[PDB]
Amino acid sequence: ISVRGLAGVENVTELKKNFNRHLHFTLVKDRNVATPRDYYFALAHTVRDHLVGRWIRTQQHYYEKDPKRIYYLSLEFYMGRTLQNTMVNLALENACDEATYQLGLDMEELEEIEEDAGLGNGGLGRLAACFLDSMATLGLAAYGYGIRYEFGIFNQKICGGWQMEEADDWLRYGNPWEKARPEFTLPVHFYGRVEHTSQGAKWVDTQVVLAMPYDTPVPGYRNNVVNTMRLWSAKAPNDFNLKDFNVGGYIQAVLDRNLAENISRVLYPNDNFFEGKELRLKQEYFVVAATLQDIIRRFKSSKFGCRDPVRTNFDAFPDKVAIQLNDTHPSLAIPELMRVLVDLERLDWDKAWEVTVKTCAYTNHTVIPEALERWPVHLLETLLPRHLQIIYEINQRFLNRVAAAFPGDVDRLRRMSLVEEGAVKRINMAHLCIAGSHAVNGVARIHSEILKKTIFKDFYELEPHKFQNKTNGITPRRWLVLCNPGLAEIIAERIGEEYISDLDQLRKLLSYVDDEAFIRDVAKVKQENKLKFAAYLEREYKVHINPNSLFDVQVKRIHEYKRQLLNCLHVITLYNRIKKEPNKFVVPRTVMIGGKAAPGYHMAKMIIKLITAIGDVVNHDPVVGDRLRVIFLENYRVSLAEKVIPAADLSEQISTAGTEASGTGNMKFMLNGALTIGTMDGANVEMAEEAGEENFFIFGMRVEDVDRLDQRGYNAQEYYDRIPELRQIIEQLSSGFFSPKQPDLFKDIVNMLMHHDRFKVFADYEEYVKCQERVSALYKNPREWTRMVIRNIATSGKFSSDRTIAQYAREIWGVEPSRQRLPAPDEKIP
Amino acid sequence: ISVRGLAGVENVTELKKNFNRHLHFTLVKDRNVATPRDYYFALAHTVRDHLVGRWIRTQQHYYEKDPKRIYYLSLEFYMGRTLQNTMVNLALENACDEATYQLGLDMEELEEIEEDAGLGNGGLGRLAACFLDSMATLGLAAYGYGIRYEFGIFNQKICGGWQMEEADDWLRYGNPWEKARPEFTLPVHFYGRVEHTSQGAKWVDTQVVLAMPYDTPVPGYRNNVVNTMRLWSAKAPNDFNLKDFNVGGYIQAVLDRNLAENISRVLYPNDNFFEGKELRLKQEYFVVAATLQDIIRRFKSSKFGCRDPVRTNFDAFPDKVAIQLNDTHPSLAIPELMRVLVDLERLDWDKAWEVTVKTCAYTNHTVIPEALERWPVHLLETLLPRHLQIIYEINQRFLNRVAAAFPGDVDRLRRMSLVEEGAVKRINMAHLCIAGSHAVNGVARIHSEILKKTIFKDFYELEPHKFQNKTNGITPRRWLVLCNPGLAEIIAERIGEEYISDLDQLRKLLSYVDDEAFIRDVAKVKQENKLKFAAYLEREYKVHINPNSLFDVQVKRIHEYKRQLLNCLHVITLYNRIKKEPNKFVVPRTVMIGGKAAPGYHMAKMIIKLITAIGDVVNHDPVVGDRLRVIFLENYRVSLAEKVIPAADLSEQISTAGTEASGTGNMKFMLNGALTIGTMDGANVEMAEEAGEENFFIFGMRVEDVDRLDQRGYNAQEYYDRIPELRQIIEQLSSGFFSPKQPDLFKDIVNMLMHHDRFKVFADYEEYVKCQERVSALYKNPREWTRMVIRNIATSGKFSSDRTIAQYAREIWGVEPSRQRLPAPDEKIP
Ligand SMILES: O=C1N[C@@]2(O[C@H](CO)[C@@H](O)[C@H](O)[C@H]2O)C(=O)N1O
Ligand SMILES: O=C1N[C@@]2(O[C@H](CO)[C@@H](O)[C@H](O)[C@H]2O)C(=O)N1O
Ligand SMILES: *Cc1c(COP(=O)(O)O)cnc(C)c1O
Ligand SMILES: *Cc1c(COP(=O)(O)O)cnc(C)c1O
Repeated sequence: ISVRGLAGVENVTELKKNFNRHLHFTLVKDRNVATPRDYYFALAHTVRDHLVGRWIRTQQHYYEKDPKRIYYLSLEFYMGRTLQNTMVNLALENACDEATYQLGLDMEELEEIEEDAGLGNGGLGRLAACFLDSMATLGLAAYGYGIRYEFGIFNQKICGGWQMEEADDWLRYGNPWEKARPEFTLPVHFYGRVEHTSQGAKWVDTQVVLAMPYDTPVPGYRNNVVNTMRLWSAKAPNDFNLKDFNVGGYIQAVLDRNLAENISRVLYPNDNFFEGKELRLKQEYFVVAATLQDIIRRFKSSKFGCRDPVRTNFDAFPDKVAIQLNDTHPSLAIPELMRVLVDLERLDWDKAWEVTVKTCAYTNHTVIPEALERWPVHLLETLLPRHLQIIYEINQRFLNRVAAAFPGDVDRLRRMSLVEEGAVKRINMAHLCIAGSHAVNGVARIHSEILKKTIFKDFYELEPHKFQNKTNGITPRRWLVLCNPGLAEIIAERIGEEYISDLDQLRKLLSYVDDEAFIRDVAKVKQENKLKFAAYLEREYKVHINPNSLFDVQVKRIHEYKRQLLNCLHVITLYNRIKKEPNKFVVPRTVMIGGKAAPGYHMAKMIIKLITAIGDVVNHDPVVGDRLRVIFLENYRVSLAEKVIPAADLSEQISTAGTEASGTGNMKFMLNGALTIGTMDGANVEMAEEAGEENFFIFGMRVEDVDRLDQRGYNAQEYYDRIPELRQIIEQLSSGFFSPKQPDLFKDIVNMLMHHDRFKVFADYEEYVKCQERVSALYKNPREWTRMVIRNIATSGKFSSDRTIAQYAREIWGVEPSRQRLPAPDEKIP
Repeated sequence: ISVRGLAGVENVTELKKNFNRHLHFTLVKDRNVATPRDYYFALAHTVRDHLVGRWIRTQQHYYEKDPKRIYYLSLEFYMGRTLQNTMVNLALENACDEATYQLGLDMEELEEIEEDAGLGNGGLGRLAACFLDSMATLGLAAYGYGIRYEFGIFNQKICGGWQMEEADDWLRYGNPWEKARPEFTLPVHFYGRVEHTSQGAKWVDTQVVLAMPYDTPVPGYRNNVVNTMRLWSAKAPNDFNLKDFNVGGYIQAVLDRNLAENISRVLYPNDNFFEGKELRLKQEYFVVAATLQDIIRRFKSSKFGCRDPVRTNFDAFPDKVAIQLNDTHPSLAIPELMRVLVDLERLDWDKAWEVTVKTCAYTNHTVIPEALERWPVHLLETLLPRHLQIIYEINQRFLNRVAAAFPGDVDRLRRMSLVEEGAVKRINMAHLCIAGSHAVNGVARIHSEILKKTIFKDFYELEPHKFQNKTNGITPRRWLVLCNPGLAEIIAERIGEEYISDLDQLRKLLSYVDDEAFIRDVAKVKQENKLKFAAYLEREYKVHINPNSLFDVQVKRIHEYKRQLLNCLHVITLYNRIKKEPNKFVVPRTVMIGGKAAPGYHMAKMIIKLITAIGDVVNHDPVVGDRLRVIFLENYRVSLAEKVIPAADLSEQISTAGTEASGTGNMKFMLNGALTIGTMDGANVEMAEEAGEENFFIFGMRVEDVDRLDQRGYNAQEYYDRIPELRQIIEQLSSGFFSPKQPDLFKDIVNMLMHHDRFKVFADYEEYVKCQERVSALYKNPREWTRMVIRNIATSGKFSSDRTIAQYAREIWGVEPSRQRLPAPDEKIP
């Protein structure tokens, strides 16, 4: 059937009875009233059963051996569905497929019922998920720590061409994967004030919110290792949240508990944008405060909570603990770690600081200013008074270090301050992370360099040793084996299976680049993938597409810097050219654009309306026929990504050079047999460098060109004046060609494009369509297109998160990865 | 060990492995980190396993045979713990005891970990629970329908002698008994307006709240029948509760979902008191609207949703459905049933009314005015506009019936109206229930008569056939076998086990009234029970009592009509007499008073402070010694009741004649070997009538005496003037003898007692202490005290809820009870 494992005689039989056990005893249903949803759950529970055994021994193991522990703090974990992934990592896919078949059910139909764990916005959240999978696969004693939002990223609905947001009640029917651990609930404080008494400061008169942990298992790939992802939930204490007496109402007191519990209610839907709301800050401290207590508790036990030097010496803390900050969201972990060490454990400042810096590491994910976290002091002042005092003290000492290194450099001092003066004083979380971490890293080579040359230049001059790079990657398991079993099979037919946990081995495929059979096969799976997607489209969304056309897709969050608008201009151009010479042949294309716009991002929501507007015109023009279709992919999410990417021919990664930190969707497309048209931005540079620029469609300004243009000054009018095709499009928008009933509907877009384009869309227009012509040319030559594909796929190895994690492990955490199978799952009950 | 069933070889082995299965796979724990709470859950899950098989066949059975269905609507279901009760009804107690013993655990210690299902205030809620157990035991196709509050009755804490309320988070660690059924979620409407168009009225522009059902199994006693208790939970729709666009904030929209979900958040803590809050009304319509849709759906399927006359003829509705209204809380079911039938199904008014009246039955639970539900019209007008129109129409037609029966009786007309004029117009829910039901019943003979003679006299004259009586009862399973296995064993040793489901058989114990062995045994278990309780007291609450003294206990909600105050006066009297003649012998007593006071009931909270105040003085007077102890039983609840009642010697049921509808605690004490001192009120009358007045300690005014006194006019001063002992107590309170630091602390109590005692406490004082002397006299003669006990126990049979339910079944529902064992639980998987 494929290499989804063995469909053993004994195990298929075993699976079936357990499926029935759960349908009866767990779901309390009988075959006569069970619905597909019930069947999905019976299975989920049956599969979940197979990894609890391993989960328990893994955790027990780490307790015995006591290795250095890795704590990945992130406010986002974009997990997606987990049924299939679990079957794959446990080599259960074929057995389950067989068993469910014998039970008369279609496993695939059941998998579609699982809701997505959308506790993330996009790239940042998904990276965290891929990392977790890789850390488990590499045998690291790692724990993912986050917030268990009851409402993840909103579900996107397109009404009249507009995006409509609606709550994502992913827990409505329950989550068979998590395990509530109410017995490990911890308290978290807010507000209050600071008392300075005799021997130390005291954080007093605080409001308490409880943090209840929920554990979700993270299985490594076929190595019997199952790590843990701990998500915190906010719960109100039953005392003060009722006990603070003297009139108000008993009923009201109980109803008001949903005020402390609102902390973990919903994820903020912003991608690459900072919103200074109190609720957000509360979420940030919540996950940090709770997690740290859990980290220290585990440390106090270790082998110190037995003997060792005997005396809670936190000197070995950094030798046993490593906490990675996914962006600045969990930045409060630094001043919080100090608070505990200094205020509670009573360590001297300097000893505490040394420990803190040695255990903390920060990862930066963007360079755009509006995404940078700068919290107003009055907020920190009210909500976390002691933390503010600690930050000021950290700042004081840090600046003193600077002054001593650059005597007289007074401007440098204000520039590096963690505190920003002005309208309102703010705290620059990024400066905080750099100062309190022993390593700061970028997510792509170019991005990392930009940090050193630009944004954090002063910091780099002060401590050049801190700065590193760790190019992002993706998991070959979910992003290849899971979503594209067809391609994975033919690859395995030639080079084996060892590449799933050693993607570098894909290079061996280079020697089949001229293989007639392979070329035919690679081309076959892609054709099958396009047919399956074209079907899914009519199934769930309804209104036909042509599977023979070039599948041109751009899927990622909607942003001005991602330039979906640039993609739009090309589409309209294609349309106009066809309308000019109707009977001229052109390579058919189905351009698919999908992504979510943050609710408050007006421009982004305007662009979505534009895309659908274009499709309304283009898709109903009889002269165009099936040569050009414009489709907006609704509710783009992980599960949807697993469907389009494998069916894509052309991957669009066209951000303005220097704005996309790295990108990961690009990597997903490269590994699944799609060719990339893009700019020298983020990881695109390393991808082309890996596959050879001849096998990539690069175009547009490089970073330097962008800067040159900024010195000069960007004037869009020039481009409007010198390019008729471009002018023609702008006037079409301006006159309502795409919005008849509302002629001025797109005035904001035009106005912006002509007068305030921060991302110079026009500057890359010419080189973009020219480049687009080159890909159409190559598509006309199937054999050569496929050979170029084989060059990309065979060379994507470097982009596996296993590589990235191995680097973090060695160069930052100080731990050695291991592909050693944990001693089976075997029963055991001590 | 006892008759808690057989500890079979095969089953104890089977139990143990399943216990382990759950500890591992369900709880995801290993023996090395498992805590008592974990062990309790492993067991709970293991036990729950044994009744899902029976649960499924029971429900399937009712689907095949299609009998008349009984729907018990109540806003309260005071369930308590359910582990032990389930073991008892399934004959699993000894096997589980053995198995857990072999696993090295103390079952009793684990049972104490289970949280109480406190979804009730007191008597009314507990009755519902006992009924459910009896309906299952009698093989009725009955369903308990209610609200799944996430916060039940508050947990009571005594701080400085005062009651402190704190949220009862009973779901904190989960509820292993319930089964969420999100797939059966129903919509419920609120607000909106009424459109009258061509063919009918339409309820429009309503706000929607979803109702999610949760099923809890209700096992009959050893008959393999497992009925269902369906509790609704409020859930917000994800559309409009987000989709009603045009600014407000996406985050705020999501946080605001906890506004529609507040409906099922908390139970109103009022007992015998009406609070006209909108939230309460919302809870009432919520449970009614959801339940009815479920009732009709089930009906539409029946055997009509196949063939029959073919044409949704609701003529057979009453032959297939019976809905019992537990008090007026679910009264909206009447106008709602009409709404559906008339508005949606399109039946003519008269046909709809005939059906409604024929399927609805109302049970009244109190006669005090402040407990009567009278909803302001402006509230119904805003929240349920169509229902108001229906009520007015029901009223119109009803009054027309009255006018026709009593021509010219204009005062009768305004008296019987469902609508009450005055300050604000109100709707008398009680009048509504009488008019729309085919039967109205009281809960005790005297209470039922009072309804006919007083409160509902006019209604009785109009339709004398509607009025009946159904004396309350309690379940012998939980209230005897479960809480007093010792007494149950010795009874079974002589007369067998058939009495557990046929309590009348207890009469056979009369012939052992002179049996020397029995007398010794009955006396022995009571001594063991008192020793166990005296221990529990020092264990969990700490501060000693004497197990040789008379256990004088009064446990029930705190009310002015229950007269805990009268009990207080006696206690102080005993104290004063001892202080007068220290070296005179008196029968030692431990008087225990416990109960919860509604948060807003100032007087009730004042009485609690008084009780503790008395104990502070009495319990620390060296001259008193161990002859007199005053203890306030904290957080009285079902689980606590199961501990005190079996250890009680004297049961206090001293309400003012005519105020306690029936009472059930009284019955609990009678069946557990305690003697009763009380007034001729509620079921007390029937109890003494059953055991013979010579075996009861009756005292005080009868109902007639109370009325005579009211004609005359009640003046407390008289009693104050003629009784020195009484005067002495009042002046002690007035001068701060019991409240040194705050001398005027009890001025409200004294003031009330002297000037506004609605329950004439003073009027029964003399006869009460005199009577109390008689019980002390009898306690001095162990042999005779025990013989009188045997007379009570042997004669309590009539007070089993099996008797009550059998009467409801035959005289109201039109169904025949059956003690037929359902065809085993045996596997089966069709
Ligand atoms: O704030 C960010 N930064 C992002 O991080 C991702 C993972 O590092 C990068 O691949 C992406 O290029 C960057 O924009 C991202 O997707 N979001 O939301
Ligand atoms: O409103 C009432 N009515 C009550 O109903 C119980 C069950 O019918 C009766 O036994 C009790 O006497 C009556 O007060 C009760 O306990 N509450 O709260
Ligand atoms: C991988 C992924 C992303 C990131 O895409 P980029 O192209 O790097 O912005 C965002 N959303 C989903 C659902 C993804 O799977
Ligand atoms: C039985 C019971 C009641 C009712 O007691 P009465 O004496 O009838 O008022 C109230 N609370 C609990 C916990 C009970 O078990």
